[PDB]
Amino acid sequence: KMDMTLDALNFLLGVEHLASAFYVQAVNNFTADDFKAAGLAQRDYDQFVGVRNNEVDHRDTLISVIKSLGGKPNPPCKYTFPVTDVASVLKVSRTLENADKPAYLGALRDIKSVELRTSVQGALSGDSAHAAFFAYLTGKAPAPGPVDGPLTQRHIATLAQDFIVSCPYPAPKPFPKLTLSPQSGPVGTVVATTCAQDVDTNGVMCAIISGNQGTLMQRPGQASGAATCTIPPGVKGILFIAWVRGRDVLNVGVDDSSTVCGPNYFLLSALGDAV
Amino acid sequence: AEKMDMTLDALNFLLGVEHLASAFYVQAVNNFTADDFKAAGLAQRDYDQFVGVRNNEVDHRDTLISVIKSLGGKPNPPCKYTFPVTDVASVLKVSRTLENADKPAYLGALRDIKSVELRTSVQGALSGDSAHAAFFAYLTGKAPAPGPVDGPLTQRHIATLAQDFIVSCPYPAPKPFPKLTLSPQSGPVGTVVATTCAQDVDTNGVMCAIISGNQGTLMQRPGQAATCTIPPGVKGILFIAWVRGRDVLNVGVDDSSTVCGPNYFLLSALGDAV
Repeated sequence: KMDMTLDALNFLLGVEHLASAFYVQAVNNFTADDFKAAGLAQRDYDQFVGVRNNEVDHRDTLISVIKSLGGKPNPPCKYTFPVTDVASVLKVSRTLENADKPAYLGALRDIKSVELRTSVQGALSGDSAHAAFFAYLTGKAPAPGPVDGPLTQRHIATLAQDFIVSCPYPAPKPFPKLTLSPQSGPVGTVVATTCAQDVDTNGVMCAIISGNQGTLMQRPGQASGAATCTIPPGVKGILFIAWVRGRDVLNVGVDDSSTVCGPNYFLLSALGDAV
Repeated sequence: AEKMDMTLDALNFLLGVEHLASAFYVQAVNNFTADDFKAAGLAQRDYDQFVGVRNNEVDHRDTLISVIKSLGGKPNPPCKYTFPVTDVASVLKVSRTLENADKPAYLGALRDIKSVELRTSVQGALSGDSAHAAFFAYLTGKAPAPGPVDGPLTQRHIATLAQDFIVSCPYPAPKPFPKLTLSPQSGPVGTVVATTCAQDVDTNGVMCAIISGNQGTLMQRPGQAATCTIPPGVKGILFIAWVRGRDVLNVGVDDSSTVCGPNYFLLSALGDAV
């Protein structure tokens, strides 16, 4: 009980070390003036500082709680962010918040105290508001679906690996990155998938991981010879797509034992996207 | 089995919440067009997302019905509703009010859901309603993400927040407390808020409860213009209630001393329209 709870909280602290490091640097490097030149109003820059403050609060609270439970808080890792202009700041922000929600939803499975679940659920709700904000600012629907779903710790590491240079402690190990082409679109979109590493693809299936219908398994098609996966009807919200071995894992959002490459995110088109 | 009793009671409570929300958005989408939104200074994509909220809330309702039946419970039917809507400004204010109440509804209910798998599902729906609340905040000039932590309220607290939209229920729904009027109902730390209760309760022993997600409940003796002052250290959305006595330290999860309210208070935040 306590072992699993502290392990989940330290994992969450790793997630918030990464997000708070970004927002702190971004606010130090970009001004309200920079935001207005890029299409954003004063209140949008104000909210960006508010996001920074919220994420520093998430980090600090986790540190304090881990210490109060007798644990040893993970230190920050070393990070790198692919930032050029303000549009890239918004894209990085959206990417981080879109990964941190399934991080929280997965971690909450392992937290075995009612009071700690209430605190962590409360921060998840805050991160969901962040994600809606950055969606709206980048022309995406802020609320594209009814349910956000979980991913495992290693899955989150896979989403975050481009930003993490190294960690001084054994952080969750990522899977190879799965490139998706295109990375957004509506139901029926044929998505070409390529893996960053030469994994064995015998028996590899597409896992479409959706908040509202769970894991949907499909045999990959062909495009180059790249594997393809096709977005099925009925999914809503943000999707994660991964290669998995076999189909004995019924719920890949909570079970990475068969994961081979990915997941990566796919921004499903929704009512609310810019027109 | 106690765990399963508590779980079913929480889910049927959330179904009452989602019957109300889905009834609102289904009617509102039927009564407003993109042209209405455009004339009021909004965009096509804002109307599109409004339709998406309706779809999302219909999904929340239908999911709770399916799960309650799968657990052998009997789903609560809809209550009967009325919504004070005549223009775009009112339809957005009602929307924001509903989503601001439905988040602490989910947060309180999750305390009583005793299955890991059902918590994951219900938490995911809470995440969705948090996105709704952010959207309606932004459209009404409020910060979409005003704080780090959203907090819970009890079932009866949520009934209190929703009572103006509920005409009657055909089953014993949570009973509201009298409404607590707040004036002003928004502002920064230090704002002095005049509080008036809809009924003539005994105010001997009554304290102001300031309920925050990041700090819990802050108790304070009411002032005289009854008033409550927004204290330092709070972040995000607040709820203010009258409580009797000082024995309840966490009002968000304990309504045994509540005597009027809560009502919401939109604490100022970075991201408000300037």
